Parts: sequence; structure tokens; C-alpha cells
Amino acid sequence: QDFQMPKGPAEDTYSTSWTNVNYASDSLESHNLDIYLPKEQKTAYKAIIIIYGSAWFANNAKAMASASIGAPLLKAGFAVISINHRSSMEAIWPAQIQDVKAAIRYVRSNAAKYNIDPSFIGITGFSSGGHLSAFAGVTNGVKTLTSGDLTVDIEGSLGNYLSTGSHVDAVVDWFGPVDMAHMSNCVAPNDASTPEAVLIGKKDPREEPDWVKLISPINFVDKDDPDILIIHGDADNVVPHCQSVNLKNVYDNAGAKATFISVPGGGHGPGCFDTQYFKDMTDFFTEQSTK
Repeated sequence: QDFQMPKGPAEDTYSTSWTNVNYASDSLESHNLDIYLPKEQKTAYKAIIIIYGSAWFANNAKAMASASIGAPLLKAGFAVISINHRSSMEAIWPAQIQDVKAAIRYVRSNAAKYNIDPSFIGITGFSSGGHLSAFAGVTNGVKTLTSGDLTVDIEGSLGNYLSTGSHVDAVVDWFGPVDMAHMSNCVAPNDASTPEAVLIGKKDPREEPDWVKLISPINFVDKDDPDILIIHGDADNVVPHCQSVNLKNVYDNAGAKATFISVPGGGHGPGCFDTQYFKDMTDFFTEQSTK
């Protein structure tokens, strides 16, 4: 009757909540995040960072990501930290990834204050958030990436915790676009009308091999990189299934560890956010948290 779309995780799934905390020591809402500790109270919680999907367009949707995936993470026993990032329309790449990295230095540096054990900081996201999650899980320890004559600052200088590591320990990628060389028909780059074109500054990806390489985490997968779980629906009409197939193939051929879960009849979210696959995520994140 009076209806309210779910805003953040349900109230009974957490004991403690800090909302609209800035992680960049500035005044931008694109640089805020929210933190939730489980109901089952403990001395410390290992942490999972989450990122909304939005074709990189949104800068204010951390409550959607919380509402979608936060409850199973809280019930599994992890602190859940949901972040904002800047819109592709207000800062082109690498801005989004510098935001994620800054958010990570924030969580790790201040873990104690939030009763976070920084022993483990996993990361997850859906769609473009899954992209950003994955881009972090293949760039632990990297401050710039260069392709041809193009150089991008991945770590950035955002905020006041630059000495703290900006690394993540495990990744769950929910149907993210991770191979932009093959987004069109799964064989080619898209044209300049698409969200990756805006991400690289309204250039035609078909003309920009270097930009396309440096927004595509599939290009940096290494044997030693943190393990990853990839979940994609085989009827996804927005980001094609082939993306996740490719990412898994690359993890497999580089000597790294990827699990790929394909969701039959799964849309771009629909059918994928079932108990079954939330469990795949929480089981994964638990095994990683303990190993």
C-alpha cells in the first residue's frame, strides 16, 4: 500500500550500522560508504566490500547493493561495506577504480574502529560493480597500468590512508563486463554509444585498443591473483554470458583459481539472486576467509 523498495539490508540482519561515511576525506557523496556488522555479535568480523551495478553511471546506489546481497553476507558472519563510486559522466576512467581502491584503504586502515578484522577483505559486485571488484582482484599492488602510449593511475592518491594496502583477498563477480574487446556479439568492441564508451571519455572502443585493454580485467589475470567466483545467467540480456566464460577460461589458462557458476534462465540479476547462489557466494567467501 505504502510501499518502499528495500533500502539497505533488513533491520534484523545487523547489530550495527554506520551510514554515509566518507572514505576520501572530502565532501562528495560519490565517496561515501555504509558499514554493517552482523546480528550474531562477535569481537571482530572479517569484511566483504560490495559494489552496485549501474553501467558505471550511478554515484549514489550503495543502498541498492546492500539490499540485494548484504543480508546473506551479514548472516554468513561478515561485516558488509557498501560503497559509492563516481559516475563515468563526472570522471572518466581510471576515476572509478581509484575510488574503489581508496575505499579499500579506508576500510583496512580503520578496521579496528568498526570491529573489522582486516585479516580478510573480500570484494564483490554485480554488473559494472562486478567489473570493479574484478579489476581490483587482478591489480593488487599496482599503481599504474600502461598500454601502448596510454598510462592510467589505478591506485590514485585519494584520501588520507595512502600507506595502507589497497588489496583484496577474494572476489565474487556477479555477471560483470570484464572483456570489452568482445562485448559486441561476444566478438568485437562496442561503438561509441555504449556505457564503456562513456567510461573511456566518449571515444569509440573500436578505435581504442589501449583504452579497451586497460578497462578490461581479463587482461591482467595472474597465477598468484586472489581466487575468484564468477556467477552469470545464461539468459543475461545486458552483459552477455560469454564474458564470464572468457574470464574463467583465462583464470584456467593462467594457473589461477576461478569457479564459474552459470544460472540457467538467469537474467541480469533475475534468477541469480536466489538462496542457492547466495550460498555459493557465502560458502566461497567463508572458505577463503579461513584458508
